[PDB]
Amino acid sequence: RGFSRAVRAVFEEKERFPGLVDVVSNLIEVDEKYSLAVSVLLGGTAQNIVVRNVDTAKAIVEFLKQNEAGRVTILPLDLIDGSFNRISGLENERGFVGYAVDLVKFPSDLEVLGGFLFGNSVVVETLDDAIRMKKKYRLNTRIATLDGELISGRGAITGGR
Amino acid sequence: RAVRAVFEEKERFPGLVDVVSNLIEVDEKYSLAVSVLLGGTAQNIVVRNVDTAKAIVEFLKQNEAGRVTILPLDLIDGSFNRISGLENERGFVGYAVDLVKFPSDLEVLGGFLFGNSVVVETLDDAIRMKKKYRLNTRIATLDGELISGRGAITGGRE
Repeated sequence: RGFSRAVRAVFEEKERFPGLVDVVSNLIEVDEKYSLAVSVLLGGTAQNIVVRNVDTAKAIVEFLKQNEAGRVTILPLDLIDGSFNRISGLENERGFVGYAVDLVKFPSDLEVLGGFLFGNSVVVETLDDAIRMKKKYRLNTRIATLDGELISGRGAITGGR
Repeated sequence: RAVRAVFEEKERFPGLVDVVSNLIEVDEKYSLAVSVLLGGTAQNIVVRNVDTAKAIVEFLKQNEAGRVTILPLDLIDGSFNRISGLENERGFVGYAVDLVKFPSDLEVLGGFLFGNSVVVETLDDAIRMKKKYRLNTRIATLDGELISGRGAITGGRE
């Protein structure tokens, strides 16, 4: 565990929840190369709890609400959406590294998560590229730089610790 | 707080405006709902131009004062569309935008910060409703819960 404490409470009573599966960070494999890019791209979702059914999700919510052990985000595989579409041409753009999904691996059946957690979100060399590209294809998608910066699908820029 | 470093040197940044939480008015009633709906964005820095944003990023990167999220009024998108029918749904409370106020010109932010995202009575409602209109929109409950546009459920207490 080492983390969440809200997630911990949830798992150290896993019996109470049938549909339970695992927190994202655990059931995900990311190519060390662009690990940092994916990381910022993920954000808090690295601690999302994946459950099989919504009922178990509500059970957790109600559970935490009682014990007040904190707040969490649950991902019911039966409700979440993993659809997404690539954009023809981005691959030839300058600075273009690749799509999130293509830079991550998920245990066979849990293929959805990729689509869900990322979708068409992309990675690039630098901020300038991200900006310059978001301006072009008026991307409503997310773009993170190898440097660690990020641009929301809506245009919010985050970076530089 | 990295915002502090950014403001306590505000001179370095011309296009600067203000952090969200400051320049926003929310009807105390469903304050909690809006709150979870906002999330970290309550500390987003609103700048006029992108250049100023890049300046801050570069500024923070140097001083290592921490990370922030900047909202260039010249890049952000505040477009959004309501959904016919949701108003007559059960549990339905209202759209985020309608439950918040922004200093005239900064009308964008509402559309940006929220869009069509909605508020409802309870989780059951939210779920039940996301299933119906297969909402790709966000739904928060007066109780404080939330469902991402993609279906991520968040809730709890402290």
